[PDB]
This record gives sequence, structure tokens and C-alpha cells, in this order.
Amino acid sequence: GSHMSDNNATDILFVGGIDETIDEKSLYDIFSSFGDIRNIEVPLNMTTKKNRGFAFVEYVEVDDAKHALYNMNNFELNGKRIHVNYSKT
Repeated sequence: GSHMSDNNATDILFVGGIDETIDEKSLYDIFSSFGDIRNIEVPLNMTTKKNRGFAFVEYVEVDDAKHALYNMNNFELNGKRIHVNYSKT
């Protein structure tokens, strides 16, 4: 156990705190294995590829949303730990 995720997240998924060799297209295909994707907002800088603690991710279907974020607390991305929670739209 690391961090318990209990929220009402329908169609809205926050992933912030990702490692500095991923880009836009890579966060599409690693989550598309259960769920294909609507729209992606991930700012990235051309000197270090820093994301500054924050990125937004919208899914296609509303059941699949819930089963992915509850599995995503204990999952590490390229040896870095991602904080995963519900957002505003």
C-alpha cells in the first residue's frame, strides 16, 4: 500500500509528476491498453522537458475510467511515482 484513491471520477483523470523522457504521444499508448483517449494537455519545456507537477488526461468510456485510476496509485512510470486524483472541467 502507498496511497488510497477514493473519488467520484467520471471521464476526468489527473496524472501529474511524470519523468523527463516521456512526451504527449507516450501517455496516449500506455493508458490506451484499456482505454482510447479524447484530448491531452501536457506542457513540456525545450531545455529540460520538465512538466512542473501537473498534467490533465480525458478518457472515452465512463466505467473504464474508475478501474484504471484505482489501479494507478501503486504503478510507477520509468522509475518515478505518479500522484493520480479527480479534476475540475
